[PDB]
Amino acid sequence: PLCTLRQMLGEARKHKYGVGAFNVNNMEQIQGIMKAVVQLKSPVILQCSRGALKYSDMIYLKKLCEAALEKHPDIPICIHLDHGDTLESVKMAIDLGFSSVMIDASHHPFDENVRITKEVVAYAHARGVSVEAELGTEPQDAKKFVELTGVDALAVAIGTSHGAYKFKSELAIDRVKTISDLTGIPLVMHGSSSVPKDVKDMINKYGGKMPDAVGVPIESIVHAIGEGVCKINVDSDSRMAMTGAIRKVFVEHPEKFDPRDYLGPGRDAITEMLIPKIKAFGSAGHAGDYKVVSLEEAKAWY
Amino acid sequence: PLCTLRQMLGEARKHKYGVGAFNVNNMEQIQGIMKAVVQLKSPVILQCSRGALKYSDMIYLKKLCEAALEKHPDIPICIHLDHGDTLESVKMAIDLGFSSVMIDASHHPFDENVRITKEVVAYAHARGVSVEAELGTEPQDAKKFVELTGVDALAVAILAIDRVKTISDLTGIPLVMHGSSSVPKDVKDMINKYGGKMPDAVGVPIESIVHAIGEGVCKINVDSDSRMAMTGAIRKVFVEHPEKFDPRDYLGPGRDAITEMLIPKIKAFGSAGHAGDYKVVSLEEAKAWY
Ligand SMILES: [Zn+2]
Ligand SMILES: [Zn+2]
Repeated sequence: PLCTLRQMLGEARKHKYGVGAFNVNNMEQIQGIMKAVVQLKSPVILQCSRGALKYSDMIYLKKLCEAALEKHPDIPICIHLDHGDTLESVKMAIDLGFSSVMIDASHHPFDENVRITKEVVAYAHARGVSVEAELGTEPQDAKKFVELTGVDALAVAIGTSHGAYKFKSELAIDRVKTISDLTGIPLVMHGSSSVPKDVKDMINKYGGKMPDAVGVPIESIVHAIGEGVCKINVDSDSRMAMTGAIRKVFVEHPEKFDPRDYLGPGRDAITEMLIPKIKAFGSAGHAGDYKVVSLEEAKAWY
Repeated sequence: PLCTLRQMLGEARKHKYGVGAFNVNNMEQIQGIMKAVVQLKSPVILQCSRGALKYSDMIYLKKLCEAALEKHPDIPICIHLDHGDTLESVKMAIDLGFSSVMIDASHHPFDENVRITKEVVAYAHARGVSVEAELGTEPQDAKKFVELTGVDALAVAILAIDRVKTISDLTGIPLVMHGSSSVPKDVKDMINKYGGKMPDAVGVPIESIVHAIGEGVCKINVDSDSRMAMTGAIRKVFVEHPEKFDPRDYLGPGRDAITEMLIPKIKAFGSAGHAGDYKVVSLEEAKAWY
């Protein structure tokens, strides 16, 4: 069923493992992800960025998600607005039957970022919906941030960053623990694609051009994980992996044109790449640790 | 509103036009189709092959199809099972809230086709659901088959374009053209150029289809034309932008490719602007018909 981030991350913090979070933008993706988490009996977070919602004129994406909830009802699935900007986006995501929200004001100075966040929190928790925010990275800063806002989780900064191009060639775990300890809440790692090496070579050898493309290498995420980090945001890898396959299939048989003939594989790679990843995140088997609290019951907490 | 195929076509036939029937598999494909029909105030048939439903595990299609219905209220949309075969395939798609179903048993001898269809028609109609069958052809057989089965539409073997009036008139019902693809110089050439390699592929001229529609083809099954157009744009982006790697960045232009290849087709079919023509009767109310 549809699950709160307080909880799914709750059981993550407690049990020293982390849940992978995936930006979805269409069906073949929601499907790739799902096939993986199900195979490894794993909880899952499905992320829809504000670009994903528009890409899919909102409704298709809500609907695709409800298919997953209903196809795999014993698998804790959380649906999560990624990088919220305003409060009205969140009204939007909440309206969509979403059950977690991120409000990203980390580009404002502390007090502004604090205020935006608090306004989102006030709305969401009123509905039982959880809230993730971002800072920076001073441990106290965190402690203030959280105490002053009451969010269910923190995006911390240890020098990852969005996209395929993170470091010129091929991180602070030391900060993740204190932050974890002095805050008592789960932390979150945005920017945690790996550009796995198979993903990359395949895109590159099949007409594509990203001869650079570093990532966070998994060992760093494993390490981070046990030192508090509970939610791991993964986007690029997914994009990359679908694209390699499509390109592969376009070269190896240019007579095919039914998109199903490359999207179907662009899907199965997503799922393959995902599987070791998830596995090292150490969330497998955990899918059925819990009675999943609904949103109305999630209201009690607050 | 979710619409029965009997009605949509009833109007198609009576007012002398066709409704394009469009195969769906995934999100971007439905957005393509929708934007066109909306942009042309056309009724639409969403088609769901049995392949299709398998690729989308049933439940993603049920639900994208459902998003069309709530995003575009004032559009008469009919959800049709394609190229069905078993009674159980209908029984199922009926319960994905489908509104119309084809039972294609036109491989079996004429008598067994009759039995198999009669099987579906008792099912479909009990629920209001509409039913399309297939023969192939020769006009006389077309008459009796309908007489003996009582389907709401009948696909045919036909380019041959004089049977269509005869068959239309002896049966008095909505006919249907399958495998109705044009393979326009441009979607093919867009492909071959950017690295593809299907060169010939034997098109079917839109002019022929228009002429058929006046003879009483009210439903125009299009698949491969839609498929091509997408694989058109994706190859383009792959060449012009080797670096680009986000699905949205090439999956986006495919969707448009679909939209901008349907628009003439629809126009030619003549459902442009008939979308507000009538009050849509619903699966419940429509039991009454039978
Ligand atoms: Zn982020
Ligand atoms: Zn047929």
